[PDB]
Amino acid sequence: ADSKAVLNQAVADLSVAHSILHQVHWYMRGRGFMIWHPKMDEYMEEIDGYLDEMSERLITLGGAPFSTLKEFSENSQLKEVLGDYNVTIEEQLARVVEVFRYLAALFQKGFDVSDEEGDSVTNDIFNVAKASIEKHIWMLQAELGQAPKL
Amino acid sequence: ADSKAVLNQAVADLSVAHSILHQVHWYMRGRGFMIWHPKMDEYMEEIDGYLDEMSERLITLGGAPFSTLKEFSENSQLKEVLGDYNVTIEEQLARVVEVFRYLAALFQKGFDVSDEEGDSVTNDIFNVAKASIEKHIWMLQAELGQAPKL
Amino acid sequence: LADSKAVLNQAVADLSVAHSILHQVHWYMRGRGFMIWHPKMDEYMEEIDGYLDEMSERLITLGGAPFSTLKEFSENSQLKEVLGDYNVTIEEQLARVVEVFRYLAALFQKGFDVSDEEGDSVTNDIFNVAKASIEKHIWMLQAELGQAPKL
Amino acid sequence: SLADSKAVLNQAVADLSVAHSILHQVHWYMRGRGFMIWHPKMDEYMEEIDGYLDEMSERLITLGGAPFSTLKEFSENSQLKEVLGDYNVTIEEQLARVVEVFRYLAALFQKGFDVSDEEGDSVTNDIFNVAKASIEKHIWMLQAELGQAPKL
Amino acid sequence: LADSKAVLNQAVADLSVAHSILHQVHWYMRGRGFMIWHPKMDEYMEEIDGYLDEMSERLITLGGAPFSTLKEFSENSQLKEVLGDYNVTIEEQLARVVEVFRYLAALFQKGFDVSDEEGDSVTNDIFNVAKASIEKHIWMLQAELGQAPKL
Amino acid sequence: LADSKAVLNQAVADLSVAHSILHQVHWYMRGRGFMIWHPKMDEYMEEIDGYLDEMSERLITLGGAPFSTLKEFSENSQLKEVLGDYNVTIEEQLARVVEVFRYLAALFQKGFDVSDEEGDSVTNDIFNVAKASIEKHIWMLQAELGQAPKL
Amino acid sequence: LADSKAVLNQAVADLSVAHSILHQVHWYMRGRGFMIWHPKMDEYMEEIDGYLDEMSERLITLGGAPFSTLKEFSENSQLKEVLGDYNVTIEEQLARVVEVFRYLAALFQKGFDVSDEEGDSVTNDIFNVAKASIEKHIWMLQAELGQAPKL
Amino acid sequence: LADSKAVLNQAVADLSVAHSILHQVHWYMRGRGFMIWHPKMDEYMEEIDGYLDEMSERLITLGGAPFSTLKEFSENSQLKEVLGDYNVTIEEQLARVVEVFRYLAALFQKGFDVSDEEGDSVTNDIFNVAKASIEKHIWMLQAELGQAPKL
Amino acid sequence: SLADSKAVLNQAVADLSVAHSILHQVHWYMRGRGFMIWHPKMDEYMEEIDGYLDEMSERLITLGGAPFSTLKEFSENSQLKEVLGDYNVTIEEQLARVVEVFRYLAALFQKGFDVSDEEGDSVTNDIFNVAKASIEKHIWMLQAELGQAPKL
Amino acid sequence: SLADSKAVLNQAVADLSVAHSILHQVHWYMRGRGFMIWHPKMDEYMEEIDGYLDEMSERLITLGGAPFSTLKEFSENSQLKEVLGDYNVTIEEQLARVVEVFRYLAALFQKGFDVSDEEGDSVTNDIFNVAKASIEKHIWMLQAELGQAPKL
Amino acid sequence: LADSKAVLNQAVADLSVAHSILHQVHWYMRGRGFMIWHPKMDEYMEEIDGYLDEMSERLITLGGAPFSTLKEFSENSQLKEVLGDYNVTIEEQLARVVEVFRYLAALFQKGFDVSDEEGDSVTNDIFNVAKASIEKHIWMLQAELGQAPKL
Amino acid sequence: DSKAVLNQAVADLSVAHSILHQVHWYMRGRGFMIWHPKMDEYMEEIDGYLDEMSERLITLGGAPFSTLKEFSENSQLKEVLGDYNVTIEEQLARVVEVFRYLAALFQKGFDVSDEEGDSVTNDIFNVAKASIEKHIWMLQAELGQAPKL
Ligand SMILES: [Ca+2]
Ligand SMILES: [Ca+2]
Ligand SMILES: [Ca+2]
Ligand SMILES: [Ca+2]
Ligand SMILES: [Ca+2]
Ligand SMILES: [Ca+2]
Ligand SMILES: [Ca+2]
Ligand SMILES: [Cl-]
Ligand SMILES: [Cl-]
Ligand SMILES: [Cl-]
Ligand SMILES: [Cl-]
Ligand SMILES: [Cl-]
Ligand SMILES: [Cl-]
Ligand code: NI
Ligand code: NI
Ligand code: NI
Ligand code: NI
Ligand code: NI
Ligand code: NI
Ligand code: NI
Ligand code: NI
Ligand code: NI
Ligand code: NI
Ligand code: NI
Ligand code: NI
Repeated sequence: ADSKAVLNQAVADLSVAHSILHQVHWYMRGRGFMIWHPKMDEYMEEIDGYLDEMSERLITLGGAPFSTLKEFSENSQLKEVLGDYNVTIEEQLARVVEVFRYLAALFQKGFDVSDEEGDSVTNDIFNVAKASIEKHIWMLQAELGQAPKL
Repeated sequence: ADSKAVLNQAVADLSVAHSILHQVHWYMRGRGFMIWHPKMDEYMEEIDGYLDEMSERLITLGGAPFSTLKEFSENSQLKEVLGDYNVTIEEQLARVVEVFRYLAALFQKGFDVSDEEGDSVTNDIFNVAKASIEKHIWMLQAELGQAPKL
Repeated sequence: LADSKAVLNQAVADLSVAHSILHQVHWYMRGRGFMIWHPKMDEYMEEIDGYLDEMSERLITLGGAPFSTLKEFSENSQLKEVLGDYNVTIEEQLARVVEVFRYLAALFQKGFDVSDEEGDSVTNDIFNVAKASIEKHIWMLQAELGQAPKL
Repeated sequence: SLADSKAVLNQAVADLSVAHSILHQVHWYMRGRGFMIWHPKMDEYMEEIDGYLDEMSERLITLGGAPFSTLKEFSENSQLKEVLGDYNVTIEEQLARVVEVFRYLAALFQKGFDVSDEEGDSVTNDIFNVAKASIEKHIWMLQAELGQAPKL
Repeated sequence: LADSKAVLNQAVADLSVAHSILHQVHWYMRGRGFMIWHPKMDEYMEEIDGYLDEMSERLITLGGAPFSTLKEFSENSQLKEVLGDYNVTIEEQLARVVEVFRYLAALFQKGFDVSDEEGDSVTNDIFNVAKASIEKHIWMLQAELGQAPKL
Repeated sequence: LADSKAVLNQAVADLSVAHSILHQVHWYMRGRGFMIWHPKMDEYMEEIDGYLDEMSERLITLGGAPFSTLKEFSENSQLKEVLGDYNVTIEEQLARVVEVFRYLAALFQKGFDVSDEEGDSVTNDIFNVAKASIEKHIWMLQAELGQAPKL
Repeated sequence: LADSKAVLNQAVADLSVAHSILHQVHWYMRGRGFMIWHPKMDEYMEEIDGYLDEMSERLITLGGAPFSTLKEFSENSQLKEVLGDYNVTIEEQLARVVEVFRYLAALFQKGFDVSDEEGDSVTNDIFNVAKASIEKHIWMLQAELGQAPKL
Repeated sequence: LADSKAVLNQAVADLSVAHSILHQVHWYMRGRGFMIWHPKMDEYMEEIDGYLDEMSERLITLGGAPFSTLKEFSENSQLKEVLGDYNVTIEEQLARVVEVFRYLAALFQKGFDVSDEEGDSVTNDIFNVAKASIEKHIWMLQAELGQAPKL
Repeated sequence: SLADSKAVLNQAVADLSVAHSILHQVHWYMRGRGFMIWHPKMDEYMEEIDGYLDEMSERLITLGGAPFSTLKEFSENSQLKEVLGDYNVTIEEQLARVVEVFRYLAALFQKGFDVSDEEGDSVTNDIFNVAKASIEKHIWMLQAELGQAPKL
Repeated sequence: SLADSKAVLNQAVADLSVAHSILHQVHWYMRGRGFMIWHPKMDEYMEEIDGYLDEMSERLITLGGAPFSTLKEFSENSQLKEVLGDYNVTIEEQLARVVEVFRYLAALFQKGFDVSDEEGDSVTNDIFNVAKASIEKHIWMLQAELGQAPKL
Repeated sequence: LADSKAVLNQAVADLSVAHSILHQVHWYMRGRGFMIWHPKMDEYMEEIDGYLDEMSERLITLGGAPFSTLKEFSENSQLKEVLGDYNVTIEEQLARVVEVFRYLAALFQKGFDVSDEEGDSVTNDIFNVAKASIEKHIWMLQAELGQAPKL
Repeated sequence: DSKAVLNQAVADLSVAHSILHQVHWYMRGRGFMIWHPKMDEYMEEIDGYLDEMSERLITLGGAPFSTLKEFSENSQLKEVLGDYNVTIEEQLARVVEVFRYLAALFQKGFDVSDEEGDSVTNDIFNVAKASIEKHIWMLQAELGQAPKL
């Protein structure tokens, strides 16, 4: 019931998070570009991995994934702003951290709901994704001179 | 630049095309699934390649690529409808053919405009992408018992 | 952990039979789609072979004694085998695989439950991972057959 | 002297060159459900055919013979018949033509095997044997696609 | 080619039983040398599976109908299985594999002869290559056991 | 998550000392089977390092402070070390690896239990995956030693 | 677009004949330098094959009907074939390859001009890439023969 | 710069000098970001080397004679070298690489126009490809420096 | 003798075990701009430290020695001093600390070289020389990042 | 019962050992135009010859035999003759001597093929046949380099 | 053996005989440990073959004339070969490999000293690298045999 | 000293590299198809010595020559205009002369570094000398000659 619901919510949020990463990848300027620009590609690959896995779990459960930009934008809780070259490197990384914290919380909610329903395959998908996102939070926060502060 | 304008048109349309390919990938049902489902993955990778290359040619030119779903939806001439499992395999492939035919005509436009403005680097990007997309139209149309009808 | 051991051994038996059935599909397949589905069966057989080895060896690790003869496989399995027949349609063969896989998924579910109850978390995860991938196949097979997964 | 082993090897060169042309035609002119699988499958078959061609030709050279090596020689010596490319041939009909080409090659390789066996050319004999074995396995597979027994 | 088809099919059943025995050995092995012989059993199995797939699909190719159920395998195989037993020594396990391999080599020799007589040169080659490799393994296993190959 | 944090750090100390013990065995090993077990220790060491990095990083991720000095490892670990001795047999070296592994598996179970109770599901999976692998090695080592795994 | 189509088809026929000539060279080559030049013809044939595939398929893609019989290749090609002869010198062989390659290079230049005029830029690019590599081979072959490229 | 041969030869001398300058930067680099930018200079030099080989051998294919001595490179290049200095900062090193790339992109434009007017399409393509990647590097280099590409 | 070669090899065993522990600490406690490049760089260094550790200890074994092989032995014999991990240390302080360890290792390896050279143990001699070469390259690179000369 | 197959396998062991030694000499003492292609080509020939040696030797072991396994045994049993290395043998001569060795090996392999066939040893028979195939192909290519037909 | 060329040639003869001995060991081996030690002989032979090629070619490079006939090898080598014998135990086979390696290590020390005395530092390095790896093998072989390396 | 010969090697290796490029480009004659790519192999090996010896210089606290002018003023190798009408045999002879020079430079590097006790620099020269001298044998053999080091 609600496992399906949280899976679809992730499809929308992951689709918006991918667009944001792409913006950061494109509009980035400042010392650290040469390391953080390609890093955003590893992030988007990882984000797309969850996206594909979660929609197909949803298809497998007899659901209907969001599959249009209108659905993604309307249903996602993340918001987007116009690309701006003037944003600082640190600010871009902080934006990525924010997105990631949101996803880790969305994945937590996914774990709980699927746990309570006994959909253990879905539970695991959410657990694996959360683990990696949290490790990423640690490293970005470290780059930014901060504790992960989960 | 009109070259900048078309590169950005391509960013939006390729974003939408990518979304439509995902939908086709997810909602596909019928004989041929097993060959056409992972084939949508190869198309999406290729579309992603154009997306990043066209966007970064645009950045290189001093432009500012569309980088929010809002901008993609508003600027794209591609139309998205809700996902639907009861569409035929042959109708899904016809929809990909439509999208590709539009992309090939957009890339021709981009070729034209860049050729008129002496931007040969951009001219080449459009030409490589059109070539490959036109090859895919031939193959899709052959699967459908049809000539490419370019 | 008596019941976890017992369900690991059940899987050993059923996987062994599933493997045989998939091999029969592979060999006896005729019809449009052969060229895609014939090697597909090899992929499924490799994946089934991996559950078999992992489950059998978890059973050993736990102090069990896995079924290890064809006669044990055949009599302990709940899956039924019929003589190979070239005339079965592609579509019927795919449905036959779906039926086998639905059985395996339900058995892996019982494995999940039994082991969760006894607190054997390792066996739990083994069944959970196998169940995820079999269910994914069921979606794909059903989609080829023009149907919803109907799990 | 291996007169007939040499002769069947050159018959093979001619027949394999024409077979290659036919597969290329099937590859290009194919249309219908199953295109996406059978189209690249034709490249695999061509690659295999090309391997036989190069091996059988260079065994012939090795034996002191002179392989056919012009289109005119290929066409005039081959027993395979070519027709104009046509997009309105069905998939099942294209696969059926590949099967008849393959049945021919398999019968030709059986003749290569027997002739080389009788003349004591065991190397040539093994070449024809390996080629026959794979062509016959393809015939099984293609025939299966077409809902048929291999009927070797 | 009635006889070739027959011995190809006998090979399918015997290979399937050989595979199951190799799996018992893999699983139930205990004693010094486990760490080398346990993965070695995987290699033998992959090779046995290769013969199985190849001989079965030669049979189909000839117009035959491969055995394709466990019941058929057990009933048609000349190999006998017993319950797995951890108390068997490494020596005894390896000796058991040797006797399976000797049986298979002899069956492949019969395969070679019958296909030779019937003029089925492709089947003939399949049995010959398999026989070559099995015989090599017998040498090595025998050498491990301190013995001549004694073919 | 104070206790999950605590058992993660316990594991950092214990894995560090387990690592050092594996090095001793690798170096001081003598006897029949050296050539197989000497490199096998490298594979165990690599796997141990894997758990170590992952566990310490999970701890850093949770806002903890991993033990990171030989002093900390050696005082906090429950594993005891002794001077290297070439005169130990192969079989006793292997039995010492087994004791280390049984310790780690028990510790990984405590880690699973605790983390389950604080609802730290990520840390929980880490202990479960590591426990599954170590228990499998125990089976294998015991088999070499002619014994049941006896977990 | 009628002529881009005609030149792509001309190239289908000419590449088919060029391929055949390279094979003759490969087979009948004798003399010092056989050992590098014999497998070099294989590289050239693979390259001629790549153009053949790309140009026939671009033609298909534009609504054309590629030549696809040996009769069609032979009658439309401007390249002439003679019987293989082992007595031809290495250097005469390489000269014959140079003459084939110069013809192809001129054909690709006409390909380029015609496609350029009709606005078929994709076809245009295909000719230009092929012309570029064929001209580099011309340079290299001529350098072997102690000569300037002389394009 | 009279023609394609002329501008290709100019490219040969300028690329050789750009190669040397990139080497200088790689060696004398000091400051935060060394660990990224030091090996990045390798990638640039490798790419530069690529253009060098391509253009020189386009020039040889066309009947020309590439500069092939340091004297020729120094005297014909429009780039200016200075003595290596460790006290140049990372940001100044990168700005200098940008300056070299800006020069090369402009050379490549000239080569494009000249070859386009002469109808040497192959040479045209060579300049176009090189220019594309060089201009992309200026974007990235400029972004590291907090600036727009400013082509 | 080869008493002194054996002794320096074992000193390296202890110092490399401690160096390895220090690099792990830097790897984990690292915080600040540059983390993303330097954190995985610590892995590369540890891998190279462990290659040295494995080679020298086993040269020792090969020579008839008994390498140190307990955490107590490493801590008591090493001249390197360890302190508690601390996330407050800046990136540039962490790098400086790695430079100290490396300078110490390179000096030790010189000592290893001189001693093995004076003893005629040319195999052991080469091992120190190879390790010394790579460590000193790392010092140059680390110093460069810190805007300094190698100052060997 | 398999005495004749065993004897020819062992003959091959001795001959192959000596062939490997002749090829090494060719590799080492070669001088003249074409050195750069033919020098490494002798390594490929030697690896191939080593493959036949190991395979034929362990076929002999598999059949109950005792392979020759000493230089003395290889010299005494081989029918190939060795001469002192000489830098002034020309390239054409070096290649002609390889052809000589290869012609001898192909004829030895034909003998092994025949004997094993007569004894019903079909495994041994196929080993010789595959080796013969490959060596005869080498004779074609070497002769072609030399401007000659293979003259098998 | 009065110079570097003379000791290089001595190594050619001795490595040739060592190679022959290792093949005998590989072939005539029987007993527990066969499966590990039979392929290990292959690795030792590849290594010995690499010294042989490097030392012989160094000798050529120095103006020398390497032994290159079995007669030369056998008459110049100090190693003695005996007839193959299957009843030699595995430990006896490994003990013989150790004796050969001890001889080789001593030869390489002599090559090291001689080339050092002459200032042929390239030859010196070759003997030093070979010596190091042979000594490491002696350690590992002796360890299998439950012994110190005793160099 | 070691620093000094390290830098001389930077200069000479740069010029050797440029000479090898010329041989690569201007080559004509039977054997082109073998020798033209061999030049790339040599060029890569030279570039590897350049990088190693230069960074050893940097590592010892010196300042590598890093402009074409310094390369050319300091190298003892002579450069001539490219010429398509040189025989292959003549091409390979010029390469031999360059490598014989480099080999002798590396012996000087070896001798000086051993004297100075800079063992790391010593091995770098020893490794490069070994490979260059092996190339000399092979080139000479192609030329029907003994290596004559
Ligand atoms: Ca049917
Ligand atoms: Ca027991
Ligand atoms: Ca025994
Ligand atoms: Ca002992
Ligand atoms: Ca002639
Ligand atoms: Ca001569
Ligand atoms: Ca004895
Ligand atoms: Cl700008
Ligand atoms: Cl022991
Ligand atoms: Cl000639
Ligand atoms: Cl000569
Ligand atoms: Cl000792
Ligand atoms: Cl000399
Ligand atoms: Ni997907
Ligand atoms: Ni990008
Ligand atoms: Ni297993
Ligand atoms: Ni060929
Ligand atoms: Ni199969
Ligand atoms: Ni880490
Ligand atoms: Ni194609
Ligand atoms: Ni080049
Ligand atoms: Ni080790
Ligand atoms: Ni062997
Ligand atoms: Ni060699
Ligand atoms: Ni460098």
